[PDB]
Amino acid sequence: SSQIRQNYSTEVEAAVNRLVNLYLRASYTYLSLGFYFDRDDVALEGVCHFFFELAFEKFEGAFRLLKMQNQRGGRALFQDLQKPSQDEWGTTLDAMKAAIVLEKSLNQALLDLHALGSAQADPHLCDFLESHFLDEEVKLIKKMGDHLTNIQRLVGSQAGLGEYLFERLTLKHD
Amino acid sequence: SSQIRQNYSTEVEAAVNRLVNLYLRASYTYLSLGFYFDRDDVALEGVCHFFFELAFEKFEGAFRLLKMQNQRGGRALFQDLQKPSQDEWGTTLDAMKAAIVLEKSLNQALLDLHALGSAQADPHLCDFLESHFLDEEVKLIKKMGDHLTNIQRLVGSQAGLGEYLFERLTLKHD
Amino acid sequence: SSQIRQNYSTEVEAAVNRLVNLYLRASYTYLSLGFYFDRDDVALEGVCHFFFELAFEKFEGAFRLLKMQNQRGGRALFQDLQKPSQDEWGTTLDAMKAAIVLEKSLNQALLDLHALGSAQADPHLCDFLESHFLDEEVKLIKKMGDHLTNIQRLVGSQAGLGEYLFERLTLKHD
Amino acid sequence: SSQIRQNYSTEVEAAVNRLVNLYLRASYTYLSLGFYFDRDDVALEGVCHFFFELAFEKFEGAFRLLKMQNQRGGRALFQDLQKPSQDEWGTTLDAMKAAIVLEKSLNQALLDLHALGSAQADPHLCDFLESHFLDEEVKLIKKMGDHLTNIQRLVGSQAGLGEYLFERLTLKHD
Amino acid sequence: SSQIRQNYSTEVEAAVNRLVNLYLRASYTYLSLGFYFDRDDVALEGVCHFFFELAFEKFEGAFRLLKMQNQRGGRALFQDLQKPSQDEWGTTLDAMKAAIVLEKSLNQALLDLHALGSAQADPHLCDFLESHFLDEEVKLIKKMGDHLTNIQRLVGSQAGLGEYLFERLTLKHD
Amino acid sequence: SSQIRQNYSTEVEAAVNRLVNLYLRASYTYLSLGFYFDRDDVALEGVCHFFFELAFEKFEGAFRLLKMQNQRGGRALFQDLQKPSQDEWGTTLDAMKAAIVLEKSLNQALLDLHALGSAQADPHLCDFLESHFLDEEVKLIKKMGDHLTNIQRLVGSQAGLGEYLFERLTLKHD
Ligand SMILES: [Cl-]
Ligand SMILES: [Cl-]
Ligand SMILES: [Cl-]
Ligand SMILES: [Cl-]
Ligand SMILES: [Cl-]
Ligand SMILES: [Cl-]
Repeated sequence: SSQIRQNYSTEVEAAVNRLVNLYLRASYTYLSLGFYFDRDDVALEGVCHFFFELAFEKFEGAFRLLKMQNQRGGRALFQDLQKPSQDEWGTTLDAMKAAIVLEKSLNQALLDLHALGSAQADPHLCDFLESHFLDEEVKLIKKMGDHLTNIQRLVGSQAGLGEYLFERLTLKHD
Repeated sequence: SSQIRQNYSTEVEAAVNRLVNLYLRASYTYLSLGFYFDRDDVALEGVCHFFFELAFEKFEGAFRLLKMQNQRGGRALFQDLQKPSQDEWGTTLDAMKAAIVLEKSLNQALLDLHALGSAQADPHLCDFLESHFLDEEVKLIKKMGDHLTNIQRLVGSQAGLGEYLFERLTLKHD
Repeated sequence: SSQIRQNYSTEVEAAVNRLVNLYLRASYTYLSLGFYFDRDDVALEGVCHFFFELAFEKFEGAFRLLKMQNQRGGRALFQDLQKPSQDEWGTTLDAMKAAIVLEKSLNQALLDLHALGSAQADPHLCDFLESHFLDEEVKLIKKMGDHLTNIQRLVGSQAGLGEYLFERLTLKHD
Repeated sequence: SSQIRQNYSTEVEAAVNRLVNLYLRASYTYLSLGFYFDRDDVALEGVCHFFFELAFEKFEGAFRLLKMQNQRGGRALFQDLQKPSQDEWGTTLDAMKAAIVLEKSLNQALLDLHALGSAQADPHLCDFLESHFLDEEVKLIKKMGDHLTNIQRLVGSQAGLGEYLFERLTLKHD
Repeated sequence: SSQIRQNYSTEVEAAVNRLVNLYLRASYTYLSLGFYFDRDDVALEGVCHFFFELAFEKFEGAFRLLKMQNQRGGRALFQDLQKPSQDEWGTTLDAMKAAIVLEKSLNQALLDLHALGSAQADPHLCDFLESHFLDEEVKLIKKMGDHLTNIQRLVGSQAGLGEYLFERLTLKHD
Repeated sequence: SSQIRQNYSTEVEAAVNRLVNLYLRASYTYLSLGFYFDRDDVALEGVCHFFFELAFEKFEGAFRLLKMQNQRGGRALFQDLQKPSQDEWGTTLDAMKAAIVLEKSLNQALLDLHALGSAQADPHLCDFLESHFLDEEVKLIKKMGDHLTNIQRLVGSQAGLGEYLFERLTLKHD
């Protein structure tokens, strides 16, 4: 079959294709989050830009997985992409809670693939995830946790005021 | 009569002169809004500057219509300009609600003139409006809608605080 | 009432609002003059540009009066703006004669307001007019008088030739 | 037949080829006008340069139509090009009157093609004409009308003097 | 309901959401085409880069439609995204034939939406498509047709040689 | 009659007008060749650009002849321009064979005019042709002969391959 494939299990090849679908799903979810915060009746520019940056970051992760699939001699297989879980995303707090749930699901999928690679004695796969995915995910989840705490402290008795101030003074706008 | 006029109906010529009056009326309304927010007992610099920019934008639209009237060989005719609807404009929220009502009236006048041009098979007129007016109006109304939503979220129990913060952190001052 | 108003009579406040209307009327008159000289059957670019510059200058005078009204703690009040006295403005000579009549009417209104300020012992008002209006008006009327004399000397037996040459060789075009 | 053609009627394809012939005819007419004003017994450099620029502008319009024909998958077909209507073009006034007649004939051909495209529900064709032809034609006809008025005012009793002055002081020489 | 929506039908709003799904489907198809040509057993870098550029171009079209949806006050609604029609894309000729079929399907969807906008007297929608989509699509389909002709002429008796040469000497690499 | 004409025969004047028609015919032929190679079903960019450059070169020759006609005091007379000999131009080899036939016809017309000028003892005419036409024509015909030989050597058993390679590796594109 493949002229280059070496030490690359069918189990890892399949799991990489599944992980691509999870990252593209996440990218699509962040595209929906971004456009919700762009609505004229939501209108939180910094929140919109935060989620569009994450849509691009998740697409880049999918792209890197697909490049690696070909580098190892596996076959990229694309499946249908389910639409995001919601059409409307509530407050910035609701959205950032949904985002951290989504990132922890990606992080668990990364850890599960690392464990499969470990079991299959596939050190290139394990290094690839460690070098391009695990720390990026830990750093993003820490950032989201920091944002959740600041959003929560700003709710008070004046939720609209707090949501405005967080978008203006923490998030980047423009 | 005219050495240059071609495919330019008397109906469109008249409607263009009426639209100039509507844009000059709008410009005058925004000059009044700007000077109200400059009062020492109102004193919202970013709101003042927002409305002065719109006074200049509406004057530029009138100027472009008048230039086009002459380019087509119609006769610019000026009528009396009514004063604005109010002498005092209330809160930033009141003013931005009046502004969006005014812009939707200009937008409907643009759409009505486009429909007349369509009926008269006047593609230069229809292109002129599409290229210099329709999208500028859609973008401005979207901006005003974004501002209305942010102003509304800041009212809370503390209207003065919200009105200050919106002027400081969204509007341009510096 | 006003937290800042000091030595600012109701008579001056009202007269300033009237003077704003006169300057905006003058600006509108110069916008009409400019577009008449832009017609394809008139086509005197330097004359068109001369009058558009004066439309902007008169608007700036209105703007400065309105800023001063607020600086003194008076209330800017806008009234309807009458359309210009003519729809068609004849020759460059006819137009420049109408312009000098209009400027002498503005100059008399300035002198009348200065005399009211003098009577009311309002030195800020009298200084404001002296510093931003009286000499600008004297200089403009002198310029118009210079232009009238040159236009008149060029009529001769060959009015079209003279009107072309004045526009080409005295007025600014591109 | 064509691998790219989509929504492109045979009626529009044929009309585009006819319009190319009209623009090339116009270009040839302006080449003849330019060389007439270059004669040592006519010798009006600014008039010569005005018409050579229009010869190049009309050729560019033909070129853009031909490029569009291929972009849509139609077949460019060239026909014989008739010589211009005159061998000698009289005065600058005669020439500019012939030019405005020629431009209004091109403008009507543009409007007729736009109406055909409209009837055929061909929005690419209608946009192409609006974006590259209709406003360029309106602006050129306005310019020619401005020039006709200035040429006419300079005839007076001294036609040679006026024709010299217009060439020297309005037209570009280098 | 919407504070900004004006002249924006539910029919157009729905059709825009469907068109977004078609553009995202097309983007996903081009991502699959790109990674197929990146395989070590296909290895045509210029073909890979051609299709990745188109994946980004189709995503940008989806993004612009979604921005416009919000500008008009409609609600962006995302649906499931079907996977591409093939897992393996054959030769460069097979792939470029599939690409032109896909682009003509997008072009027909654009023309159908333009016709709906026309019927609904929605000139902003019709201008938006003309200005950002119709000519981009005509130009891309012309490019693909040019490439199909060059690929076809290179097949000869030596298909591998021709496929190499086209990738090396026409497409951008590295 | 002419104030400048000296040593300029009616025979040369007429022959110059005929030669202008031949150069404009040649320019039109090259415009048709260029647009044929721009077709999506021909698609040879370097061949398209080669022939468009020659269309411009032939127009420049016509322009120089017309300038010279006026410099000598002859009268430029334009005649109808026949359409090119073909609507479709076959292969690059067919087109380059037609081009060399066309250039040798122009070269013979140049040599015939030089011989007339010689017979009429018109050294300015003979120098003009030698300095701006004869060597340009010899150099172009040599270039076309070089191209014909390279095109012919590339036909082999694989005409499509050869036609691609010649366009890619000899002609200017991208
Ligand atoms: Cl789902
Ligand atoms: Cl009123
Ligand atoms: Cl009145
Ligand atoms: Cl004829
Ligand atoms: Cl499917
Ligand atoms: Cl023929």
